[PDB]
Amino acid sequence: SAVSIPINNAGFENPFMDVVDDYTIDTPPGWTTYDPNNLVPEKRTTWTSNNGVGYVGPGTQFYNQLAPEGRNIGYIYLSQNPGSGVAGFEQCLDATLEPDTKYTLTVDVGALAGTFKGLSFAGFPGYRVELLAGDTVLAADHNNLFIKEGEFKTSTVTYTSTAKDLHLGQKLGIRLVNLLQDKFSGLDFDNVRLTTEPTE
Amino acid sequence: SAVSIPINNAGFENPFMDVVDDYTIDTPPGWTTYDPNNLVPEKRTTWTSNNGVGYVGPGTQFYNQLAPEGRNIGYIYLSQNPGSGVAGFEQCLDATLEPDTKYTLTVDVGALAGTFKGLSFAGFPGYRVELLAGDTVLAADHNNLFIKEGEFKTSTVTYTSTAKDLHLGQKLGIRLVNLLQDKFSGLDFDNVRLTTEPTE
Ligand SMILES: NC(=[NH2+])NCCC[C@@H]1NC(=O)[C@H]2CCCN2C1=O
Ligand SMILES: NC(=[NH2+])NCCC[C@@H]1NC(=O)[C@H]2CCCN2C1=O
Ligand SMILES: [Ca+2]
Ligand SMILES: [Ca+2]
Repeated sequence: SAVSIPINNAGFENPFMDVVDDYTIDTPPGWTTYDPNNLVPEKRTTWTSNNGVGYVGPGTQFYNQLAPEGRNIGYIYLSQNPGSGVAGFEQCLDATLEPDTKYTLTVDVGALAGTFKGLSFAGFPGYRVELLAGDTVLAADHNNLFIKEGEFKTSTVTYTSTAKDLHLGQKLGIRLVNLLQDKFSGLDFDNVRLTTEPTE
Repeated sequence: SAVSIPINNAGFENPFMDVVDDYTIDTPPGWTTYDPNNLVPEKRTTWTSNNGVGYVGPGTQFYNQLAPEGRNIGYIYLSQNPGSGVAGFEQCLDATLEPDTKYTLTVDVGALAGTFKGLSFAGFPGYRVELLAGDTVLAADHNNLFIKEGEFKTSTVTYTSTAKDLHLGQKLGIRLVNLLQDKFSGLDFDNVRLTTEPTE
């Protein structure tokens, strides 16, 4: 009975990656970089704040599972110290907020395990998954799931509109946010899904 | 196995109210007014932004149930227009963040039903329930439950610490927030509970 709203590059499968544990450092297509505190440079480099896709496939050295979906995850890595701000992915949809409708936003959240060239992947920065109408956060899961090194869990965000919602007709949106509340301050997302169902 | 952390005036039962549907307009004891955008006047009046307790007992004209707990609920009413900011209740606890511990914060959220002297109680401003360590929001439920006129639902907020959490030893805190994202822009809370359990 719930209808899916299509999401562009919903599984971070674009771009295609050939080598397990390789990654990009440029915003994945379908998404924009959400960067209210100007943490992410326009000219991207490894080992500085960035986002992109990572190939989590057979033989990965940094996870205890494959990607939740397909080959790739999407990641946001912030090198600034905890407390410096929040950043992540945003996607504004063509779909608009409808009255007497329940929205269900689901996304898998994970993080690296282990260490790399002296940088520990122990610890987690906190995540927030947001459903938007216009620039309003209708509903969000601020860090309620415990995200273990190298593993993913599914976040569920729900919003129910009324017949007189202030935000009716505004574009729906999704944000996937690195809260930078601790280190290691990289975070992964995959398999974004959004459904709509009329209320009874 | 989960241990309760005591909360002062956890059910907004203080002060005691004699008459059903009567209310106070002063901060309930045990709590402070969270008011980052300076919406709430120090000199309180009815029909302006305020908070207090309300007696939701037999014969109430504005609910479809009694208070979730005891006689009273705690409310936050904001008369400013949607988008003006957020405000609510805060309580900072003596308890501090411990390592390898799961925290479970539960609170009932509700709102008035009907109308009063020309002001409609239709609509809802959005809620957020926050668990803090120091000034950090560890975990929050931003408006995931649909809160029907005159009824309450239970919000659950969870956080799991690590052995190296940045915020270990900082005071735990609770915020109960009116998001002022729509009107009618009054919101109720009751029956605040916080438990701790060691992780396996
Ligand atoms: N292949 C993956 N699953 N993820 C790639 C993560 C890349 C991300 N950005 C970087 O520049 C590297 C530097 C070291 C840690 N990194 C990160 O955490
Ligand atoms: N008795 C209750 N359950 N709630 C009392 C709510 C009081 C709160 N504050 C006020 O000043 C009144 C003005 C009209 C609407 N009010 C509100 O919503
Ligand atoms: Ca994927
Ligand atoms: Ca009570």
